[PDB]
Amino acid sequence: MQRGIVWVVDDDSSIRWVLERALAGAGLTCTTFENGNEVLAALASKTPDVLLSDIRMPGMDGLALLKQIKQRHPMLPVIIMTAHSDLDAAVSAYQQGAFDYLPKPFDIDEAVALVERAISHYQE
Repeated sequence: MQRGIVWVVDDDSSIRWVLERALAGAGLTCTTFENGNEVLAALASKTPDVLLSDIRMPGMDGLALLKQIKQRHPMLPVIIMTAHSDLDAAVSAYQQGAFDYLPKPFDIDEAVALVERAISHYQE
């Protein structure tokens, strides 16, 4: 079947576009929102393939809506970039989680695709 649906969360408008642009050549459904909140506001029902989150943001902090993302849709495969101040929202990974840390560098399809397989790999 191939194809996938990655709903990642960036920081502000014009950021979700940039990605989806490099994600168009691949031909995937890389939906990106501005805030981790609004993100689960659209997935309120349940993520499609895998959720993701960057480590950038305005000022200090680093997306405090991470623990939110999970609280909504089940713990389906996800992926949070490295980050320097996210370690807090990440700590909730080893504790019954389904996503590790993504370091650099990584291509757009290299990332998206990679997940596409995970999502349908360990289902035992």
